[PDB]
Amino acid sequence: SDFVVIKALEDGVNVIGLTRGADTRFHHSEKLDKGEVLIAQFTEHTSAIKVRGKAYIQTRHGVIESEG
Amino acid sequence: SDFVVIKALEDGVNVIGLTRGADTRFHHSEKLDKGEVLIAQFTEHTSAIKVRGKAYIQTRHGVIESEG
Amino acid sequence: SDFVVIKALEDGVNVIGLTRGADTRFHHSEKLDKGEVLIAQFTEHTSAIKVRGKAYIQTRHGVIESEG
Amino acid sequence: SDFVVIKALEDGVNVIGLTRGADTRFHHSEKLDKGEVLIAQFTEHTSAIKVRGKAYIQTRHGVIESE
Amino acid sequence: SDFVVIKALEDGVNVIGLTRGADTRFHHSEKLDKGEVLIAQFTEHTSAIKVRGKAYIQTRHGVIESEG
Amino acid sequence: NSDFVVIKALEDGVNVIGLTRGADTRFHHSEKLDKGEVLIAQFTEHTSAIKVRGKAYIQTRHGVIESEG
Amino acid sequence: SDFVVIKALEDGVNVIGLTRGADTRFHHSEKLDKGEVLIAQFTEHTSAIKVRGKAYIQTRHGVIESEGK
Amino acid sequence: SDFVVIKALEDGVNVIGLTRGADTRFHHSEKLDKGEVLIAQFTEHTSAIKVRGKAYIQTRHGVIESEG
Amino acid sequence: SDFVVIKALEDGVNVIGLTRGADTRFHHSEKLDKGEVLIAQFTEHTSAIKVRGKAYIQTRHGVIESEG
Amino acid sequence: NSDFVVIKALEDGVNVIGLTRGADTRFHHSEKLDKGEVLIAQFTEHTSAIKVRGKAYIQTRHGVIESEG
Amino acid sequence: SDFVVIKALEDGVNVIGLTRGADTRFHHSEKLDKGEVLIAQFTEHTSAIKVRGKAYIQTRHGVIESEGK
Ligand SMILES: N[C@@H](Cc1c[nH]c2ccccc12)C(=O)O
Ligand SMILES: N[C@@H](Cc1c[nH]c2ccccc12)C(=O)O
Ligand SMILES: N[C@@H](Cc1c[nH]c2ccccc12)C(=O)O
Ligand SMILES: N[C@@H](Cc1c[nH]c2ccccc12)C(=O)O
Ligand SMILES: N[C@@H](Cc1c[nH]c2ccccc12)C(=O)O
Ligand SMILES: N[C@@H](Cc1c[nH]c2ccccc12)C(=O)O
Ligand SMILES: N[C@@H](Cc1c[nH]c2ccccc12)C(=O)O
Ligand SMILES: N[C@@H](Cc1c[nH]c2ccccc12)C(=O)O
Ligand SMILES: N[C@@H](Cc1c[nH]c2ccccc12)C(=O)O
Ligand SMILES: N[C@@H](Cc1c[nH]c2ccccc12)C(=O)O
Ligand SMILES: N[C@@H](Cc1c[nH]c2ccccc12)C(=O)O
Repeated sequence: SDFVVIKALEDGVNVIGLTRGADTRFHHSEKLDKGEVLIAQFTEHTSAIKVRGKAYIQTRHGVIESEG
Repeated sequence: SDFVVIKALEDGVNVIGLTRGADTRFHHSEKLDKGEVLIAQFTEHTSAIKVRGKAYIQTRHGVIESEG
Repeated sequence: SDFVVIKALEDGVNVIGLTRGADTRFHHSEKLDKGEVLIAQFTEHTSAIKVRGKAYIQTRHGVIESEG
Repeated sequence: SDFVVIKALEDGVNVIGLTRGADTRFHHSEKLDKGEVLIAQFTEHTSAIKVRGKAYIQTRHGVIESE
Repeated sequence: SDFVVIKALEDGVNVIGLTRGADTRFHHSEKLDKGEVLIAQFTEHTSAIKVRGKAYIQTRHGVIESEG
Repeated sequence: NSDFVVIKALEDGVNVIGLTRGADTRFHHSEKLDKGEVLIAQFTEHTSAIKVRGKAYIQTRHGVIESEG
Repeated sequence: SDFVVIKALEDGVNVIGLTRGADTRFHHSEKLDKGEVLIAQFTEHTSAIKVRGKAYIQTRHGVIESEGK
Repeated sequence: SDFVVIKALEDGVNVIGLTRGADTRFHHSEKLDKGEVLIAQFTEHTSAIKVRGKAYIQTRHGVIESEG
Repeated sequence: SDFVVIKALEDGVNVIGLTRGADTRFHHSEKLDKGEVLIAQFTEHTSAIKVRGKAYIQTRHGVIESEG
Repeated sequence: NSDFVVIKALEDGVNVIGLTRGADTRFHHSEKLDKGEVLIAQFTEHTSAIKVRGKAYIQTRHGVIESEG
Repeated sequence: SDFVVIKALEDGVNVIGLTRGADTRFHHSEKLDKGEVLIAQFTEHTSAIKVRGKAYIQTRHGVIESEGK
């Protein structure tokens, strides 16, 4: 099952899980401060992930960067 | 399952999930502001995804860009 | 399961799902306006897809372009 | 399951599906006009696909052209 | 299942399916006229395929040509 | 889903011979190809080895090999 | 199942496993000192991993480096 | 399931199938004359194959030659 | 199932297996003298492996080196 | 569908020794090869390790290696 | 299932199997003299392998060398 790597490039970046299922709402928001790395799978509970704030992101499709 | 990465290049980009099944309709519209990134799977509820607004998109098939 | 990416290059492009099974008919036609992207799986209900109108298409086999 | 991409290069192209099973006959013919693209899987009901008319075809084994 | 692409380079090409099982005989011949393409799988009923007449053939192991 | 071999006869009377799967090994079928005909043949529940006699151009997943009559 | 490699680049690095399921919280924090390597899988109990402190990290998607506060 | 290609480079090349199971002995020898090719699988009955005589051999690990 | 190779670059390298499950603690420590190699899998009982001491390490993601 | 090794004897009297799978480990068979013969041998229900003694050229999925007598 | 190749570069190399499961102990030590090759799988009974003595080692991650005593 795949995962995504998120490195925060400033304080207060939010990595947000969206619920798997008929319903789509947030469920959890993990706060990363500058320099922290989160490596997060898709799961039974999470089928979409949003990143808000400035971060360096790696997936199986390559690098992408979110901007705050 | 496969997933798509979508980076909003302007405010109010919509990532819309179409229902899996005999019937096809929108079940969910996720609004991304400029710079946000959504990493979204195909799932039991979502078998097609439509992007409206300017965005940079990655899929297993490479890059493509939606335009406003 | 495989998917196809379709970017509408003009207004009114139609992405048409054909039914899986002994019977073959159109069960849905999704209209895309210019610059909209649809990423669409093969599914239990859809075993062939037809694109009509000017579009840029990616699949596992590479890029192809439909014309209006 | 694998699929074929067909792009019609002229009007009137036929993409014809052949029945899986002990017997072989055509169960559907989809007409493509010039510039339309069909992407079609092999399925429970279709184990062979015939293309008639001028089209650009892609499969996992690369490009081929019908005339 | 694997499949073979046969493009007929003259009229009257025959693509012949041989029965799966302890018995081997031809169960079907699909006749192709010049420039027709047939994309044919191996199946519960067809474990060998013979081509007669001039054709350009593609398989997973590359291109081969048959000559009449 | 099994592997397959492509055989192109380079002369008349080429034989593609199927050997039986199981405890018993014997020839169960011999397919005659004449010059320029092609046979694409799988390994199967009944065929676990394939013998080619006569001049033929053969492709497997391991590459090209040629049999000589 | 996938795993991540983490090499601590200073003392006191924490590799934090987050619980799998509807609930998200830290269930374990593994402390690494300078020079030590942890190779950790995703598991039934850990579906996200956070790294705090300076570390050199490899995953299937390539190298990334965490930086400490 | 894997297979070995054997091309006899002289008469009387012997391709020898060894029994799968707790016991090991030969259960079949298939002789090849010069220029004949044998493509043989590993099977429920054959878990090791010995080639005697001069032969050109392909396996998934490359080419090897037996010397007779 | 994945494995790591550990080559000890000095005496007393410590390869530490952490228990798989809701709880985390070490369940085994295998010490290596200089020049010894351990090739160890992820298993039902081990889901994380820590290396202490100077070692040359190979995994599917490339070479890494622990320092004592 | 297991892996297999290719052993080509470079001298007479090479031994390809199968070791028993399971809790116990012992030689269950030594196949003797003479110079120039090739054995292609799988891992199986009964054989989980293979020892080669004598001079031989060996291929496995990780490359070529040579045993010496 | 994966395997490792070990070629002894001196007499008396040991290839040691560690038990799979909750208990970890050596259950077998295979002695190789110089020039002999052992190709050994991971198994229901062995989930880690230690090599002691000078040996040339191939795995799916490439070449490694153990250095003797
Ligand atoms: N308990 C959460 C942990 C998690 C994994 N991926 C995430 C991405 C975003 C937020 C939380 C998560 C889950 O299993 O789904
Ligand atoms: N709850 C939705 C979440 C989702 C995943 N991918 C999406 C794409 C678009 C809109 C919503 C989604 C689902 O499980 O299907
Ligand atoms: N409800 C449809 C949605 C769909 C997927 N791919 C499509 C292609 C064309 C039209 C509709 C679709 C289905 O699950 O099949
Ligand atoms: N109902 C048909 C649709 C179809 C798929 N691929 C085709 C190729 C040709 C004709 C029809 C089709 C099926 O599932 O088999
Ligand atoms: N009804 C036949 C159709 C077929 C598939 N592949 C073929 C190759 C040759 C001739 C016929 C076929 C079958 O399912 O087997
Ligand atoms: N009836 C035979 C047909 C066959 C497949 N591959 C072959 C190779 C050689 C001879 C016959 C065959 C079978 O299913 O096994
Ligand atoms: N007992 C934990 C061990 C572990 C694996 N990967 C981790 C990452 C971080 C923290 C602990 C772990 C588990 O099986 O999940
Ligand atoms: N009946 C034998 C045929 C065979 C396959 N591969 C071989 C190699 C050598 C000798 C015989 C064979 C089997 O199924 O096992
Ligand atoms: N009867 C043995 C044959 C065998 C396979 N590979 C071997 C390696 C060495 C010795 C014998 C063998 C087995 O099935 O296991
Ligand atoms: N009987 C042992 C044989 C073995 C395989 N690989 C090993 C590695 C080291 C020592 C013994 C072995 C087992 O099946 O596990
Ligand atoms: N009995 C342990 C052996 C082991 C495998 N990999 C390890 C890594 C570290 C320590 C012990 C091990 C197990 O099967 O899990």
